[PDB]
This record gives sequence, C-alpha cells and structure tokens, in this order.
Amino acid sequence: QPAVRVEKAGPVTTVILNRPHARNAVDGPTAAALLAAFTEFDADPEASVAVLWGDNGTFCAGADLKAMGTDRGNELHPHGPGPMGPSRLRLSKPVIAAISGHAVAGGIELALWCDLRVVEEDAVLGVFCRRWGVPLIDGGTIRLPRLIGHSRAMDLILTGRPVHANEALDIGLVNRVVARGQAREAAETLAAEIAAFPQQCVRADRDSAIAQWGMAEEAALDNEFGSIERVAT
Amino acid sequence: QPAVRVEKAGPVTTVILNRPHARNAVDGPTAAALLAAFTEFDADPEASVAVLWGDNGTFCAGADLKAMGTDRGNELHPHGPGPMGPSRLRLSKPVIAAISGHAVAGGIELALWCDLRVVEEDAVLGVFCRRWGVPLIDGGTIRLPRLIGHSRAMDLILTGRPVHANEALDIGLVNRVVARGQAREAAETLAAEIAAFPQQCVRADRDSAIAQWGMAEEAALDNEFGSIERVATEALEGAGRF
Amino acid sequence: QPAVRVEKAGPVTTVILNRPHARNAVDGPTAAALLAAFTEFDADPEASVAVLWGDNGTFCAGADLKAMGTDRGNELHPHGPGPMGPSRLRLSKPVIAAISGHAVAGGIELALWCDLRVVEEDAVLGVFCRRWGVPLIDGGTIRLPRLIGHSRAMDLILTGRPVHANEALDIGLVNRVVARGQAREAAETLAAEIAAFPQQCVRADRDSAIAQWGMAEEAALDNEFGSIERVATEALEGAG
Ligand SMILES: [Cl-]
Ligand SMILES: [Cl-]
Repeated sequence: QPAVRVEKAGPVTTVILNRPHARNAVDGPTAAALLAAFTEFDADPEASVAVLWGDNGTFCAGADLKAMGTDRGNELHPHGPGPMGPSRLRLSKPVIAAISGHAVAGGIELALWCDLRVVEEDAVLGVFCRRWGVPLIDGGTIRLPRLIGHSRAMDLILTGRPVHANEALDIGLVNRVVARGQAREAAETLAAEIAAFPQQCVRADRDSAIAQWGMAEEAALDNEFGSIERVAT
Repeated sequence: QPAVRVEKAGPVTTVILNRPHARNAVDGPTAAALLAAFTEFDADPEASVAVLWGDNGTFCAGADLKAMGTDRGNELHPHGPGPMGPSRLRLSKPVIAAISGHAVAGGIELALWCDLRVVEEDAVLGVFCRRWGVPLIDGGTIRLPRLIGHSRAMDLILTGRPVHANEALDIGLVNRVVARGQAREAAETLAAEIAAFPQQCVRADRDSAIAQWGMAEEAALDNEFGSIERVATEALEGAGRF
Repeated sequence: QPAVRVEKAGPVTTVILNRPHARNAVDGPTAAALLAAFTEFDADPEASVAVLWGDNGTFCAGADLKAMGTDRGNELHPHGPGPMGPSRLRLSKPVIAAISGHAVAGGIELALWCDLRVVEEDAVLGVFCRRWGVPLIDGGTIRLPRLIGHSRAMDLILTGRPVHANEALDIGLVNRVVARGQAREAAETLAAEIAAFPQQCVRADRDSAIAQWGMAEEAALDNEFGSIERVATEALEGAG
C-alpha cells in the first residue's frame, strides 16, 4: 500500500510509484517520499543507476488534482524541491524512466528529468495540464526544448496534445520502445548495462553533458577537461 | 492592395502579407507595417493567438532585393527592430506561421520567429540568401540551431538548399503539413484550439520556454516557478471547474 | 607513410589521416600534425572549406590506446589544444567530415567538431570510450547535445552504443549518407559547392550560428547584426 517503494538488484535501484486509484498522481506526501528515495539513491555508494517505474499499468498522471487545494497538496518552494518531489534534484548518477500507460503533466516532467526514457508501445506522453490551466513548474519548460529542440517543444507545450510511442521515439522524446508490460524489465536491463561500465567515467561525462547547457563553448570545454582528474582519482 | 492587412476572427488575429509582384518580399515600408501589425496584436487584450499568412499562393521571399540601395530599402538597426520588421520582437502571445509557396531567406527567418509552422505539401523553405551573399540578420543563425539542433541547422545554413514539406516535418523545421490551399485555415484552426485553453497558463509556459535558452538550469527553474503567481487569478476564476 | 597529409584542389583542402596499422588512432605526434594542418588551412586565404578524411577504409578510432601511458601519448592541456589535436580550435572556415569505417571515441569527437558529416552506408559511429573507461575530453559532451538534442545525446554517451548510418542520418548525427568508398568524393563535392558561394557571407552566418550557443537571445541578435559590416566589401563586389 505504500505510495513509494524501493527495490534493489545489485547496483540498480528501482524507485516505484504505486497509487492505483489516483493513476499514480503525486500529492505532497508522495512527492516527499519520491524525494527521499532519490536522495538515498544519490548517497548510496553501492547504487550506480536508478530506474523510475510506475506500478499497475501507468507511469504518472502528474500532480494529484484531488489533493491540490488541501493539506495534502504539493508544496510550492521557490528554490526547490520541485512540487513533484525530485524534479529539481541534480543527481550525481543517472536515472531511467520506465513508462507504461500515461506520463502526462507533472508525469511527463518526471520523465524528462530522467536521463533516458523507455516506453511501452501503447504508452502516451503529453502536456495535459494545458487543458486544466496548471503550469509546468517541474522543469518541463526547460527540459523539453533542450531534449528535443525548441520547435517540437513548442508544439507539445502549446497544444498539450498526446504523443504516442512511435512519434515519441522518432522525435527523440523517448529513447526505447518496448512491448506492453516490458518497460520495467527493459529499463532495468539498460540500467544494468550502464552500471557495468567504469563508473567515474560515466559520471564525469554525464555531469559535463548536463552542466554545459547555457555555457559558452570555451568555458564548457574547460569544465569538460576536469573529467581527466575525476577518473584518475 | 495594401502590403499588410489584418483580419480578426474572435481571439485569433491573422496578419497577411500581400505583395504579388514581389512574391511577398518585404521592403522597408512593409517591414514597418508588419511591425505595427504585431505591436497592435501584442497590445490587444481580446487577441490571444496570431497567424502570419502570405496571400496569393506564397509566404515570403525575404528582404526585397529590388528595394536594396533605395530609400525603400530595409532599415538596419543595431539593436532592433530587425530588417524584416517584427523579427526581434518578443511577443507576449504566440504566432503561427501559415506557409504556402516559398518561405526563403528573410522569409524563413519570419517563419522561425513564429512559435509554430504549418506548411502546405508543395511549399519550400530555404536559406536562399546563401547564393545571394545576403547574410541572415533576422535571427536565422540563432533560431535555426535552437529549433532543430546545430547539425541540421549547419546543413541548411551552409548549403542554402531547398527543404520540402516532407523533410521539413521530419526534422522538426515545421510542425504540420496540410494540402495545397489549406495553410491559412489549418493555422487558424490550430490558433483557435490554443486560444481556447486557459491563456495565462499558456503564456506563462511559453514565456519560460523561450526565456530559459542560455540560462543556467537553476536560474531557469527559479524563473519557471514564477508561473504560479502568473496564473493565480485565472486559477481562482476557474476554481469551480477545477 | 606520413600519418597526416594534406591535398588541395582549388579552394578545398583535404586533411588526410593515415595510420593503417592503428585503425587511424591518434597519438600525440599525430594530434600535433592534425592541429598544424588545420592551423595552416585556417591561415590560407585561398582555402575556403576543409575536408577531414581517414585513409584506407576507416575514419578514426580515437586516441591511440597503445601510445597511451608513454611519451607518445596525447597531450593534456587544461585550456587547449585538445588531446585529439584540432578539437578545441575554432576555425574561421568550415570543415566537412568524410567518414568511412569507424568514427569512435575521439574519432566521433573529431566528426562532431566538423560542421557537417558525410558518411558511408556501412560506417559506424559511437562513444566506444564508454566501455574503455576513458572520458570524453575532445568536446563530445558539449557538441553531442547541441548537435542532436540532450535526449539522443545522453543515449549515445551513457550506452556507448554503435550507431549505423541510417540511424545516424535519421537523428541528425550525420548529414549525408553515400555508398561505400564514396565519402571522400561526396564530401569534396559538397565542400566545393559551399566554396562557390560568396564566402564572407558564409563565414559571417557560420560564425554567428556557432557563437550564439549559450548567449541570451538579445546579445546573440546584437552579435548577428555585425554580419552586415562583415560582408560590406563582398556585397559591393557582387552588386552588378
Ligand atoms: Cl524541435
Ligand atoms: Cl535528442
């Protein structure tokens, strides 16, 4: 019955969202638990790669709209943590989204906060909060243009339209498409593969790819150079 | 036969370029009129989404090469407005390009300045000014890479080659492809769809998506959080529905 | 037998990497020769576009792993030049990658440093250094996300996987795919096409497309406006 649970298999930690009646929507306490799970993952020396997976046939419907306006609603912190929980956490290690069913609104934002996205053939991603007038305040306006280009990003943001798996893959919004029911396993396999590689190197390259955004090239290249030292140590 | 005219249909404002002899090329006075049309749109509280449409079977051929070297030539302002007119204006509300025929040179730049692009199946986009030796000075060198990625932007910019609708859609250069004759209508329908959503929320998300470019992620996320206060009145007005 | 040579045909300069026993891997001395070749190109007023081509059926396998840990290894300079040689050089004129065989590790970074990439249909690109535990330190972490978007870049970087030509084209990692053995010719043809346009204007647009990254839009636009002055002489030359 816990909204969030964590299962580990060697160096891959799977963080699991489970709110069957709420289509894995995330309220205040669920957000805090998601944040706690990723903070533990980040600090855990034995954990190399995480997987974020929604249980029971869907990924995440976004913020819990029933709970908004109540004591259980998402917390609104100007400098973070983000309303969905970990959406402003800059992890030292990668996370793979394992998406079944719907990843919409705050749920697409959690997907986008992950480093890679594995989706099932019938899954749907979208900015559905467009319909409701609830703004993207879990990084969607920053990550969508950077992940897939401003043009496509503006399409998804302005229209709020659904994006199915084949289009999602074609435009780079997701990285793998697998059969129905297979997302968790495919993501965990991918995570295990990334975890088998030399880890300080994975982390130096990842951290640089993320940090370079918004930097002038010379400055970005000076930072990238620091990876040598990271992997010597 | 005014070069620029404006037609409104509820909350959608259509800005129409019409210079049949010049294939909708934009000289100085036309640029000023385009700028004024969009300035008016920006200030009109009843107007939610604009459509930029070229009349008589084409979008825009670029800056008017025939007006070059005359007092009808495009104006060159170091800090704006841009030569094509509205190309350095940051509108508070979105614009959709409705592209028939050609969107080339300064004309592809107008298309890129819009938020979304709907093109007809036989239309052609391109940095044709490459052949002419006329530089991109209406944001093309900035918006092409950010819109479709640096690699494809370099292809289009270096070669100046034509891009047909098929390829344009595949690479994200355009967002919708429709049948010949249908761009204005399809763009207007898409515009009405966007205008039917809660608008302060639309504008908050759009403004952040535009502004985050070049910012460090933390500062960008701090700015994005501002959207809560932007929609506060509108969320309350809609509290019943919600 | 020289590791690097240079051949010119009119305004197109082809820089050729040839280390057939080492799969065109780049050690310290080869890197220095690649840098010198591109430095010469950059200063050559008659050279308009460069082509980077690997001889003998492959492009470049990255840093020479056998030279690594010796005094022939790549040099490590905090502020440049880059270990592969020219990878931190911001050239005043464009370069086209002509890829056969493999462009991996440092080799994919040289490909990404070029402006355009023409690849052979059986060619393979990849971040193979992921397996080796050697970091991307020739701009791959910067150029990959900017070139094809953050999502696809993270795929390639984290997994280190091989990307074939068809996928490469589809995702914008390469710009043209041609038949086996034809990358050099196809790149030289494309280079000559680009060389035939007015060049000050090409260079103004290119420099602005590069410089704008990281800049706020407004500052980027102010910089872009400078292209008018850059082309002033050329515009008059072409006036009538
Ligand atoms: Cl895009
Ligand atoms: Cl991408």
